[PDB]
Amino acid sequence: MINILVASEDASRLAHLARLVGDAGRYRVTRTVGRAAQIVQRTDGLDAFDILMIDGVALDTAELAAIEKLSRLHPGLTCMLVSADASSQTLLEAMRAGVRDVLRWPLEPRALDDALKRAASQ
Amino acid sequence: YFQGMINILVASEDASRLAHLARLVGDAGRYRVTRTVGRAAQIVQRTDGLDAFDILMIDGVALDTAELAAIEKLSRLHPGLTCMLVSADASSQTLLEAMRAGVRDVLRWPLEPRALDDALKRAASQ
Repeated sequence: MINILVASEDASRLAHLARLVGDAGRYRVTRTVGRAAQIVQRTDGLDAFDILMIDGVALDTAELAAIEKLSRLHPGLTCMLVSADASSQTLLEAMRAGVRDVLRWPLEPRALDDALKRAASQ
Repeated sequence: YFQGMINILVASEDASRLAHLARLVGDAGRYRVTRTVGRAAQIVQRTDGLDAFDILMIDGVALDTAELAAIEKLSRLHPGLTCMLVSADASSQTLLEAMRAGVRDVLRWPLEPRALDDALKRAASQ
C-alpha cells in the first residue's frame, strides 16, 4: 500500500479530499489540519509518507517557501497541490517549490486516480 | 564563487538552437557546459553517463508524447539531475505535463539572459 498525507486548513474540505483519495485506490490516507508552514515546524514523521497533498487555497510566498523546505528535506516525498488556480505563473512557482503534480479544485476522481497512479509508479 | 563544479548537459536536435543555448549558458556563469545533438527520446537510449551532470537542459522544439516519456524516465532514473525545459509554449497544460514528467524549471524561448541566470542560480543552490 501507498501511504498518503492529506493537508488543508479547512476540516470540511480536508475530510472530502481524504475520502476521494480513499475511493481512488487501496492507499493509506492520513489527514492533518494545517498549512505547509505548520507541518515544517512538526517535521518529525514525514519520512513515513510517499505522497503529500496540500490544499492550495491561501497559496502565498511563505507557503511556497514551506513546500520548498519540505520537498528539499524529504526527497522520497512526492508533493502535490490541489488548487483552483490554473495560471501558468502559479504552476511555475509550485514547480520551483518542488511540487511534482497539480490537481484542479473541484477535484475530478478520474484526474486524481491518474495523478495517484503516476506518483505510485515512483 | 565556484560554478565550475556545476556540470550542465544541453540538448537539442537543432544544432543552430543548441549552439545558441550553450553560448548563453556560458555567458550566465562559470559552468561546465556539454552539448548533445538529439531529442530526450534519444538521450534515454544513451543513458550511460548522465550521473556526471547536475543540470539537464532540453529544447522543447521537439516536445511530444515520446519526449515527455523520455524526460520522465530520465528524471526518475537520475534524481540528482535537475531537468529544465526551454520552450516557446507558455500554456498551463504544457507546464503541467513538464511538471508531471519531472521538469523542475521552464525557461521561455527566445531565451532571456536574466531569466536563465536566475534559473541556473536556483538549480546551483541544490
